[PDB]
Amino acid sequence: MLHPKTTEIYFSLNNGVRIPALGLGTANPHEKLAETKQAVKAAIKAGYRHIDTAWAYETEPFVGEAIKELLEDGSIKREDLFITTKVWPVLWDEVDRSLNESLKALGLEYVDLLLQHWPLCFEKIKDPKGISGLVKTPVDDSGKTMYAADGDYLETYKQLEKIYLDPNDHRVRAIGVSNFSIEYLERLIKECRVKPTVNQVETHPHLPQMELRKFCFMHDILLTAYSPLGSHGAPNLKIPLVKKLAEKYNVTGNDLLISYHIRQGTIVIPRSLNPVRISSSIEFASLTKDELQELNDFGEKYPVRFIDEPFAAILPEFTGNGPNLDNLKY
Amino acid sequence: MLHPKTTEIYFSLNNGVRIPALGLGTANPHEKLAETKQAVKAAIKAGYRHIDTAWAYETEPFVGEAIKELLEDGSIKREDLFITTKVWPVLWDEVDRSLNESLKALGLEYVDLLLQHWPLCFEKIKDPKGISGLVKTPVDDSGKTMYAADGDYLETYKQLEKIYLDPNDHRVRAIGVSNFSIEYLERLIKECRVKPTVNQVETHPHLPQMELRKFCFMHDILLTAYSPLGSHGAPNLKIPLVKKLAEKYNVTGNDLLISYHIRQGTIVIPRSLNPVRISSSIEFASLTKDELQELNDFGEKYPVRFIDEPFAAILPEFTGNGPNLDNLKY
Repeated sequence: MLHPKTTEIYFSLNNGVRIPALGLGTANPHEKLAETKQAVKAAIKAGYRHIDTAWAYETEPFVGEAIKELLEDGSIKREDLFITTKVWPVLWDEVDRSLNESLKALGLEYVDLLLQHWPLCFEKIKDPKGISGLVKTPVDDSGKTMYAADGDYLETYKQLEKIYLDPNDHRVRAIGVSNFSIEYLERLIKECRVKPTVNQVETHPHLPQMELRKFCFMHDILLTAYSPLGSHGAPNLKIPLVKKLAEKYNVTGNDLLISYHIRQGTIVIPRSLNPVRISSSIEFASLTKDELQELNDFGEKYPVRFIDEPFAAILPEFTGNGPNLDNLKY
Repeated sequence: MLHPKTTEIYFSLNNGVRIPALGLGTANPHEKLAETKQAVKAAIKAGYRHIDTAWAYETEPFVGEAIKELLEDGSIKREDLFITTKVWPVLWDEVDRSLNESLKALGLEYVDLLLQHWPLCFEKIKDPKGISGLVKTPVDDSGKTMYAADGDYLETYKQLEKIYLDPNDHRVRAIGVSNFSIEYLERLIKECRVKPTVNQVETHPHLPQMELRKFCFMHDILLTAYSPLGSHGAPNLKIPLVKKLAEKYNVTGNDLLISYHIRQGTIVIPRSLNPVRISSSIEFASLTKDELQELNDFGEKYPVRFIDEPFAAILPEFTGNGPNLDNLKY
């Protein structure tokens, strides 16, 4: 009965646009793609006004289907919602195409936020059995990732810029990036005019990303936290400090890991397909400065990056070797 | 450094419309009417997206002038703002006129919320020197308030409904009431079709209004707290428990008195003309269930209603005799 609910908190982007601090993640497994629809419906019914998706997820049509029904029955209006999608590295140089395909899949006229998914460029390998006739993450027979020979990752954002700045184009309300390092953002700020509204990265008490947080705050860029539970197994719920503070604030570990970000001014997009936990996990734990420092200390002592797939290896921040299991044995 | 700011919290009215939990009050003293303009401008630039005013205040023109300048220089868009105004008992049976007069004074095409200011009806006494050619709060030669003899207070709300329900009238987005008791709300619910989105009343640690809170929650009516500091001399700032919790949560007394309401899901509209205080007092104290009960218990043991003018005496809830100063001895 106490407020705010995390669904009731809105942050301001650097272009003056408000974004709900809590959003639903939709990077669901291939066997569960169609379950996205009921999750989005459940989320919005419980008060979510933010849905995060992507061209690469193959969940856009199910996001679109859920929205269509809530529009039709008068549960929601388009302008009430904040919809994010992303351009995958395979279309690094075909942003316009990526956006139109995303909008068609979503059955929408515009998205609120469009991101560069990775600072990466992939080769375009034909495959009828892929996404839009292309291999999502191409490898050779070795099998190592096939990066585009002529690829410049900033070309994606430059094309994002051009759509955002075109006074005759109303397909986006904001642009941003995902998985960018300080170093890459510096190049972007140096070479580009539009300041990304967000940098969507993995962050949570096992990966506080302190230096990135400080940098982004200094440059008017909001972080969006993905995999806040630690992806598969939700290992972050097992952190003793997380359990302790959840008990103290009379909330679930889920609420605590959400609140960890919102408290620090960070947008958070937990992924779930469970309608019950989606509807229930909306409580706020307003953690003290000392509690945040305790949580952040833990992360620096036991760093774990759960999302670190082979394709990300060329990035100085990513190893490509997945998580370090040695730091989970605390 | 920490979030949410109180400017970042949005509640949902029963018609789906979102209202910012924090609003600027504009019932400013007659000597200081013009100072409202800089206060509104300061508020909006600081992050406020909710301005509360009334036909009766004579501050509408200054609210409108502040808004116009912010619209014109691109600081804000109309749809970003939530604007509330109110119908005074002198126009209890002329809601259309009141609304049009407010809209003219504000320089706006619509208000987000239109309230019945009091469950009262005043006689119309001509005075070219008064507001809209009328005495605001008429007293007879004997000095007593001149109520409309044929007056039914609920007629005001019924006129509000008509404007609200009219598919071809876009002057309002929501309606509600102010200074209503449980009993008056019960008659409203029995006789009318539209559930008031809010009931705006004086409430704070000295006047917790526990029973009204429970009723309104059950019937999906949001409370809006006015005079949260306790009017003249801001006496609530001096409550030992308020200073105590303020220090605990690293916030000012002002912030704590705002947070008291927002934590309980109550909209709050502190009135201020101090631009530096308006800008800085946006911090949130996420009070526990125990600390709120401490504050609410204080109000039950030390009840003080600060807003209680002679004109409200005929209402069972009001005495007309102002604050009980004997409950200020602490």
